[PDB]
Amino acid sequence: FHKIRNEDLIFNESLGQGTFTKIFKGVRREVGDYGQLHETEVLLKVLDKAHRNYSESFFEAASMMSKLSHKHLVLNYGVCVCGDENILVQEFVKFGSLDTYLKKNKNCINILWKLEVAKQLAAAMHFLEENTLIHGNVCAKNILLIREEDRKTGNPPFIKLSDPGISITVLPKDILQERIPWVPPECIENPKNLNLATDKWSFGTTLWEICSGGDKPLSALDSQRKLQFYEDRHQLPAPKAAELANLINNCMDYEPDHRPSFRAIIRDLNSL
Ligand SMILES: CN1C(=O)c2sccc2N(C)c2nc(Nc3ccc(S(N)(=O)=O)cc3)ncc21
Repeated sequence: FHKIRNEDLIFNESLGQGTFTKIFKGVRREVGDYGQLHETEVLLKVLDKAHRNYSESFFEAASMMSKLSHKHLVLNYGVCVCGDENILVQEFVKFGSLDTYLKKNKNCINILWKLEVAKQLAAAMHFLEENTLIHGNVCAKNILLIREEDRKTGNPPFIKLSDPGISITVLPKDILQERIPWVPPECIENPKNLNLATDKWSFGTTLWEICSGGDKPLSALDSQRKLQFYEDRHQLPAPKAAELANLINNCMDYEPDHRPSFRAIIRDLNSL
């Protein structure tokens, strides 16, 4: 990673939290192209000091995204570890996380918008699959909206997939159960069962989020009931706008070997 000086970073408003992390908007003073000074908006992810033991995992996640370059992957500017702090410095995406955006804009997000955003996420996951890189935490909160749909231009929305945060392979089991149904059944059984097929399951759950106006599947169920949901081999209910329901269910296959490749997922999406 590129090491960024603390003096060059300015923390501003809190933009929420991740697992064991606080997220902030920030400003980075930098020498840009042609040597001109800029103040660039950045996103700052701070690992909680009480959870500093996850430092490695915390950075590994983002490191995984940094070794590949792709239009649908969020950019990492680097890290600030000068001091007790563990700071990750990423690009600031203007319109924030997709789950929030889907909630706030639900009244005017239609089927074509959902299909375009699903195609983009599928394309990003296909890039990862082709590179045999496991994301491990595909969810609508980890999708960021770079630009909104502009029907006057014909411009579609454009999304980027963010880093997965601290790996489910090292997280406490109660946090893993709270993350049902994003975390696949096999990973509840064994978190070290982290595979490429994991991302197909989680992509299905994310599609459900995208089609459900930002609702959280199974949120009414506590941890015991989410566990039982997997034990009883249930599927999520079809969204009211059910045009993606079969794809959601084909991705959320309890048999990981039977989950479709992202090429087949993309061919389905195009067929819709
Ligand atoms: C880089 N990045 C992330 O990795 C993740 S992963 C899960 C959440 C994020 N976050 C917080 C982000 N929010 C943003 N920009 C942004 C813009 C507007 C708003 S809002 N809804 O307050 O107006 C929030 C975040 N830009 C980028 C991110």
